[PDB]
Amino acid sequence: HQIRVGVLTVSDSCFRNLAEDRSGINLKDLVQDPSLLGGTISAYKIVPDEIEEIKETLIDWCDEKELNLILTTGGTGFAPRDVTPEATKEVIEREAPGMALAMLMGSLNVTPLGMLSRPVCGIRGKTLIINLPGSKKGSQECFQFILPALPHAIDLLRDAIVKVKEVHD
Amino acid sequence: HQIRVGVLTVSDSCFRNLAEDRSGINLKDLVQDPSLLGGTISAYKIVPDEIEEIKETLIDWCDEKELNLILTTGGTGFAPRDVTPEATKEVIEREAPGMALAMLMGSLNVTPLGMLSRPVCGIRGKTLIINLPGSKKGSQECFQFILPALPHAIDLLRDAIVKVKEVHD
Amino acid sequence: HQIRVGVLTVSDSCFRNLAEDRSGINLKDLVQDPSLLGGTISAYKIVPDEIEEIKETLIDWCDEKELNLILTTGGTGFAPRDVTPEATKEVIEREAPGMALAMLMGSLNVTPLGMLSRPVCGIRGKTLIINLPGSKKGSQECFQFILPALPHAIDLLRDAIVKVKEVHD
Repeated sequence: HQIRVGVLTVSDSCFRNLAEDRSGINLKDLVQDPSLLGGTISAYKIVPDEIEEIKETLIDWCDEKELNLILTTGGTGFAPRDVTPEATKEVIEREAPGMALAMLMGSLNVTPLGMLSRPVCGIRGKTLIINLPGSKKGSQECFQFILPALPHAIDLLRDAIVKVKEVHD
Repeated sequence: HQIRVGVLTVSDSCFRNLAEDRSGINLKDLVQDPSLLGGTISAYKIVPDEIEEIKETLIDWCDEKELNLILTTGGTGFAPRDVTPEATKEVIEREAPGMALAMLMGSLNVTPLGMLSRPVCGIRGKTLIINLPGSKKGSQECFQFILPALPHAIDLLRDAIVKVKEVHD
Repeated sequence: HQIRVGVLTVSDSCFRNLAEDRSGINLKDLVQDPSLLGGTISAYKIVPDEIEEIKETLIDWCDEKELNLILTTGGTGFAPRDVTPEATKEVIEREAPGMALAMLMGSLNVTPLGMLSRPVCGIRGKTLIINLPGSKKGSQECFQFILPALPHAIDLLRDAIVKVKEVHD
């Protein structure tokens, strides 16, 4: 009963080494902390703002690595290339509106610019996928908004099956 | 101008008689109460957690029975088989985000585990479909969150048409 | 860096001249006010509650007129013909859940009948589309709920591309 987590950084800037990935490095620090989630980093990667490459990575981590949780950081704003939510929508099987709601209310409680965030939260197989903002402060804060329900959420999904495996079987 | 309501219990446990359907029996008691909705139970059924059987029942109650309201209870959590929201999404014509929002905020106001609920609310023909949690306390509480707008909501849908009937006509 | 706005009134009543379009005329007054958004009205039109005519108008204003913002007023309730949200869903490329959430919470803060509103907010090319209620008071109030994030939202979309133009190019 260990928690295998994947952190996926979506950003043309970090991908082209124009900037340091402080958000993703910090999330990896937050996910492994015993006082928080106490999980283990089982995957990490920086991809550009391309829906097809985000979708492929997500499917791989869910169907092949069978991670329990994937936190994506970046690509959830209004800027033209921000398509993380759209890629997430094409890969999830079941939507988790309550988690997206939790993070959005928390944000709008902080600033009206909170309505410029477009996160999607969903489930695929035994994996929960959470769209976090690209900034270090925001992804850390949003992660805290949902952290209380993550342990129970993950445990509920532990015995789910990877569809492509059932359909073939 | 009577309110014909259907209560649909989705749960492998109750379907296999492993447990008593306290939530669905209680909702039928809440829906018929004159101080609450004062409706009439026009349909009731216990089905398993199978998206196809939920979808078929829903379509039948809307297109053939033309119920004014359908309250489903169960199958809206994170457990692998909980697919009530997904079945509901495949049958509704128009979504009612405000009602799902109302119930979710009410839940998160009670507990952070409220973000583990994934209800969908929508409209098909003259029928409003509400996804309620499987527990007796939760489905009763969520029902109360929306009850104030149900009378007006139902009246607005009374003169809607059953599409399969217009398309054939 | 000017803000070219379109106001689209959806309503069989106004279309058949059965009623004055106070909501749309007033929104045009709110959008052009220097103390508010200070934009310019670049398009305006009254259409009936027909999903196909709403979709066509929306696509035209986004792909051909390349407006920065479109505020639709009307057709977001439970009445059988209210299909503005459905037409909006068929034309947006990216959804903006936070804005719809902002307006809904603001409404439910005013009245429980706020859960009878079904607005959708989304992005297509460099255009943001906001579904506002048909009443003058509501569309004015909802507009105020989101106004704080509109300037930043619009600026972020200024350099987006009109897909049909890239795909052909």
